[PDB]
Amino acid sequence: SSRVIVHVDLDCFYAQVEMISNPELKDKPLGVQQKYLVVTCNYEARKLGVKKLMNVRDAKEKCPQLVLVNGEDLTRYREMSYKVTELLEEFSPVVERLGFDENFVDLTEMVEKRLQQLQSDELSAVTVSGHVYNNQSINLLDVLHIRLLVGSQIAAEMREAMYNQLGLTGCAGVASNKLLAKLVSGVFKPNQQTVLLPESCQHLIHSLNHIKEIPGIGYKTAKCLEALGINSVRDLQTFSPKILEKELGISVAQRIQKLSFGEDNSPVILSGPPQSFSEEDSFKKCSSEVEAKNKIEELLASLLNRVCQDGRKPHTVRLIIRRGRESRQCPIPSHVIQKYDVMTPMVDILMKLFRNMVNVKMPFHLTLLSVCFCNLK
DNA sequence: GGGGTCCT
DNA sequence: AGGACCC
Ligand SMILES: Nc1ccn([C@H]2C[C@H](O)[C@@H](COP(=O)(O)OP(=O)(O)OP(=O)(O)O)O2)c(=O)n1
Ligand SMILES: [Mg+2]
Ligand SMILES: [Mg+2]
Ligand SMILES: [Mg+2]
Repeated sequence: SSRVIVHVDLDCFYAQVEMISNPELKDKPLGVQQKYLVVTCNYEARKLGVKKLMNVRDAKEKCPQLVLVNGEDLTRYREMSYKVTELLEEFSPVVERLGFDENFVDLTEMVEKRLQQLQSDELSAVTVSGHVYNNQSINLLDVLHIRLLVGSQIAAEMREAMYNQLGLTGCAGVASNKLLAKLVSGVFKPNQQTVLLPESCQHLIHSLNHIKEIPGIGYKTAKCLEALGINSVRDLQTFSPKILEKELGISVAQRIQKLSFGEDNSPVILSGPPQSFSEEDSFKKCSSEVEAKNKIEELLASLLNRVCQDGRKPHTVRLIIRRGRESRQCPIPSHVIQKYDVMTPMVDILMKLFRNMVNVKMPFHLTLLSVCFCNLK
């Protein structure tokens, strides 16, 4: 059966939140700073040369009058992240999150109802909100076109609600699966929406240049295909299956080629509460158990705060180390789930993990350490 | 780089 | 426990 999915994408997320936080930035070109970088920035400041994920030095050299705020505390950001998700769940319960500023909702059932309450008379009255991709002419006699136009209206409603109620602007993409919804949502930015009719499905996939532009084909898989002389969507569309299956495995091969055609049958998953929490830290060198201890203490500190709130409790903790990652994990003892000291017993366990994984007696060098709580009940 | 999902 | 993807 034919679905109707909507993808929602918040214009420069962290950027938006900062302004909404300190109005005294609305007028001013702005970049959120993570360490030495500018990971996002408002559109006002995009005009002056700035680009996502750019070096802060080059930044000001590109825009002397560039404000800077710190988005190394992702705390303000995820409150909004979930306010957005909750706002949308009120529409349809099934809402899939992707990162902090992206949402998928399945509108198929909500659309059928709107129509199953639409007098056969006013059927021609149905119209579109936002852009129709490739300016493709509407065909109202084609039920599929009808179910998608409604789709656009709900999206327009959702985008207005986000704005009126949360003050956030965003883009929307309405198509027949998550893949196309995602791709069509960025055709018109910022703060605008685009819908995709099926007859223009092939135009959209071919508009893509590098093969790694399709959601799902990431770093590894690209280099795999780039090696095979596969660079375009048509290259991939036309490549031999069997050779791909041999080279990528039947699981991947089958899926990612379907993707080259714009076929995606994966469902909108309900995300609900966060399955896990974590804090990260990378760096040039770390050759001591003791300073590992210091880091491991900090991270532990930061986590205990969210892990605190939430509600439900974590029943497993893990340790991750980059020297290519590797991890260890074990249940947290029953008496530990109890909040009045909790630190020292934790670092004790963590160190135990950090020692069976590493040979301390000998020299060692990590560029990254993480701590993760999960298995929440 | 710095969170989080899922497949296996 | 590790590997891939997403942002
Ligand atoms: N590898 C990455 C990718 C992005 N981000 C951060 C910066 C963004 O604020 C947020 C989501 O990235 P997006 O691709 O969604 O960018 P925006 O929605 O912020 O920008 P745009 O206005 O161009 O859509 O996550 C990050 O830290 N690490
Ligand atoms: Mg995005
Ligand atoms: Mg966006
Ligand atoms: Mg990709």
